[PDB]
Amino acid sequence: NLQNIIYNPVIPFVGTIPDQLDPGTLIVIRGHVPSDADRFQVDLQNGSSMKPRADVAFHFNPRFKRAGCIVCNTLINEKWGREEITYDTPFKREKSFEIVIMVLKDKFQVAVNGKHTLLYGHRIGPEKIDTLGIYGKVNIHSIGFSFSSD
Amino acid sequence: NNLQNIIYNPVIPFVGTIPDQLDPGTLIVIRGHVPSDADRFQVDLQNGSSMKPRADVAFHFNPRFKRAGCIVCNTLINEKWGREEITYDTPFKREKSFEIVIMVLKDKFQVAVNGKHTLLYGHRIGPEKIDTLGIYGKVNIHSIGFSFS
Ligand SMILES: Cn1c(CO[C@@H]2C=CO[C@H](CO)[C@@H]2O)nc2ccc(C(=O)O)cc21
Ligand SMILES: Cn1c(CO[C@@H]2C=CO[C@H](CO)[C@@H]2O)nc2ccc(C(=O)O)cc21
Ligand SMILES: [Cl-]
Repeated sequence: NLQNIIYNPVIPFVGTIPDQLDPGTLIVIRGHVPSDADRFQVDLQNGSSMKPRADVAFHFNPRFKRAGCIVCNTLINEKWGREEITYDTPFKREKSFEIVIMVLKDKFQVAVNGKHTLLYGHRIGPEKIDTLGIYGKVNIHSIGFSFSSD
Repeated sequence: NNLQNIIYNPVIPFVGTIPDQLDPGTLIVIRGHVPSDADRFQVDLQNGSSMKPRADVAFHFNPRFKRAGCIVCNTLINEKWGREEITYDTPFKREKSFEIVIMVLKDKFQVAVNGKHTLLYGHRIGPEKIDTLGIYGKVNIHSIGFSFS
């Protein structure tokens, strides 16, 4: 059921999500972490405004310093909320990944390389998300959606 | 037969509390038969048993018998049905007995009937929200039991 919006996008990438992230929707991101990566992020946004900065419903932010982690958060009116940090991180410098974001009624559920990674409760209604951004030190092979509505 | 909370010949419609959480690896095992004039029946994995307003249905598993038959899978959220996922390759048949095995995985349900893979259904509601098993419609249920993880 997977409809790729794009292959091998230049980073930073910002794209319109062509249908609503209804419960059951999957977002599938395939890529590779360069050997000098500090961090990258996948942001599910309410628009693409840079000034002022678009709200980020879901900021999914792998960080590579020390033993590494994933920081998840929400940006509302240009302010970050309570960080949810996952120390059990599957990402590594110079390794390839497949991220699967499952949109559920009340949360995102993220798996990497087929292994459960984390959950993130909705702080912004996911119906307000219409943009996907990927930023930072990361190589993206593909971004695709499997929409509920299809 | 190591199954847990096994009950026999429940009255239909059935609405029962699921006696533990639907963690990855959990099985729900339902044995029954389709009466000869069945239009449809359903197995609903619900978030409670509210009738008004109607309880969310994480997984509606709805065999239908008209024409070549099918299984309709859907989710009810805030009394609105989502996009139907229809399986046209259906193992169910009027006057035939069945064993349904619903395996809960982290990202989907995997359903087998009489030991044959039938369908997959991706989660739309977190399965931790499911506490109720409803069985409704034109069906006889011989037994229900569980395998918890
Ligand atoms: C660093 N950075 C940010 C801000 O990220 C925040 C910094 C710290 O904590 C926040 C989460 O709590 C968030 O990661 N937003 C960004 C967007 C793009 C880029 C970039 O490299 O192109 C870099 C970016
Ligand atoms: C017919 N029906 C429903 C509604 O089913 C919906 C109707 C059409 O499409 C939906 C799936 O998209 C769903 O089967 N909920 C029910 C609950 C119980 C019964 C009953 O026969 O007891 C019958 C019921
Ligand atoms: Cl949920």
